[PDB]
Parts: sequence; C-alpha cells; structure tokens
Amino acid sequence: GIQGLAKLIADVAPSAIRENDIKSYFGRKVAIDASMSIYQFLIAVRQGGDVLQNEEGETTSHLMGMFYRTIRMMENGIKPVYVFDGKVKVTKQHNDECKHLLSLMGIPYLDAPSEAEASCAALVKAGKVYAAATEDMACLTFGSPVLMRHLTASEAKKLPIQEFHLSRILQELGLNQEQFVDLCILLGSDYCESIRGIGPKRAVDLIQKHKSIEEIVRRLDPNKYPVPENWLHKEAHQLFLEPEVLDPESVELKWSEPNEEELIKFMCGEKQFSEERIRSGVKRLSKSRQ
DNA sequence: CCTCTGCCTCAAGACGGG
DNA sequence: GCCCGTCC
DNA sequence: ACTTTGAGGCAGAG
Ligand SMILES: [K+]
Repeated sequence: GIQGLAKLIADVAPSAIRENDIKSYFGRKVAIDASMSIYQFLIAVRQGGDVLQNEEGETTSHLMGMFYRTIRMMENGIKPVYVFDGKVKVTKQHNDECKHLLSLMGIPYLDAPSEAEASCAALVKAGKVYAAATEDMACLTFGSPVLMRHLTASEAKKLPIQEFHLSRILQELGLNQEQFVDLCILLGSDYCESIRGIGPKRAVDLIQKHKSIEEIVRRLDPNKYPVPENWLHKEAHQLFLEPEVLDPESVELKWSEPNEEELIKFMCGEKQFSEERIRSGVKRLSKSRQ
C-alpha cells in the first residue's frame, strides 16, 4: 500500500472518487490479486483457532473463500481474472490448489512475473479489464487508470463501491505520473523509506513546487529534514515506473462453463466439502453465466 | 497549521437457519 | 433485515 | 489472527 494515499485523495481530490451502484458494473471485467485474496482467506476463514481442513489435515480455507467469493462476483455480473504473485504464509500448494479450482470453475487466471498489483495495473492499461478490484492504492502508483474498492464487500458491511480514477487524481494534484510516483514514495511505500517530518501536506507541496525527489533533496535544509542513509528512492521510483509485468496480449482471457463432475471429485471427494453446498454453488455459477 | 507518537477500539469470508 | 453457529 | 493481528481514529506534544 501507500500510506495515507486514499485519505489524501478524499481530502484533496474527492472528485477522483466515484461511487456507483453494483448494478452499474454488470458485465464488467476486473483484475484481482489472487495471492492477497488467499492470504486474507487464511486469516478470515477460521474455526476454533485453526483453518478449515479435511480429515487428513489439509487446509481448505483458501478454497472455501475463493469458491464462494468468485460465485458472488459472477452473480453480480462481474467477471474476474485472478493474478498470482511472481518472484500465515501463502505456500505453493495454496496457489496450485486455487489454480486447479479456478480452472474447474472456468475462471481465468494469470501468473505475474513480479508484483501482482503491477500486472493488474498493466491489464487495466491495455484495456483487458475495466479496473483492478483492490484495496492496495499502490496499484494507482503502478499506473492503473482505474482502481475499485469494496467490490466484493458484503451488503451488510454497507461499504459503497468506490472507483478511483488515476487521470482525475493527476489532474487535481497538477502532477504527471512520474511526479505522482515520487509523491507516493514520500507518502510511504513498501520499497523504501520516507522523509521524517514530511507528511501528506508537505509532500504534496514539495512535489508540486520541485517536481522530483532529487530536486527536493537539493532544496531541503539537511539540518531540518535529513534523508535516510543510502536512500533507495531512485530504485523504488523505477520499480513503480517500470515494473516487471506480464504481457496483456500474451493470454486470451475467457470465462467458460464450470466442470461440475471434476469440482465434486476435487472439492468433495478430496477436500471433503459438502456435496449439497458445492452443487448449489455450481448451479448459481451456471445461472450467473445465464 | 503539520507530523509524530502513544493509546485506544474493533474488524477480520461466506452461509443458512431462527 | 440481523444474529450467530457452522462450514472443513 | 479471534486464547490474535493490525489498521485507523483520536489527543496532545513539539
Ligand atoms: K515521513
């Protein structure tokens, strides 16, 4: 994520956030970070202090969450493509099992060379999907034209679906993508440190005036705002600006009919899900394809 | 105003019966 | 609708 | 990660 970026946009560029009804997204395609969704299911889907599992002790919380959340999206007319991270722990077995489930459900997935969010952003840039459905605002820093929050949130949570439009953010802040990347570094990114004493108000002001972190460092008073030693801001800038990403043209994205017979063998025979519940889910999925 | 830091509170997936 | 036990 | 974890809201110092 980017520390304080969503709050900043709401505070200073609220017109960049559009809130629309779920019905308005019927038929839209979205990219989703599979690795993060697996991680979240391992945390959320718990019983008695442990993940759901079959009698052999093999985890199934990830399968449970992926199976029903995907069906709910398709019931809303939203077609997801899942993006797996490239180069509580998400294991290779978790990924392989979720990929197997997705293939049997007829849901496309892709392997990112590196960051899943950056490859999600690349898919939106190429027009392959409408938006990245994520809470990670760094997807904007990777250049995603549209980010959508709370798309999969249950109705009970009463969280409105929010579209963040990158072009509007840049227009309101008066910045280009390169300057926006430097601003996100000053706000606080996973890749490198931020300058102590420089928060969201001063970072926006300094980026608008000086236009680059390099220029900012020269202008700043070293005594008042010392930078961290061996600051990797040039490296982080490059990771956001030119990330290693998949080729959106490489793989054709297709949503196909689920394979109920194989889903029963895998989810019920092996993973010991209730057959009644799996068949009910498959029927909802088939109905949503209409 | 602005940015910390420390203290605090509470959500964290989906389903289905009542 | 919500509450809350259960899912595996 | 619910016999825990962590993100965010708040108040006040500097
Ligand atoms: K800082």
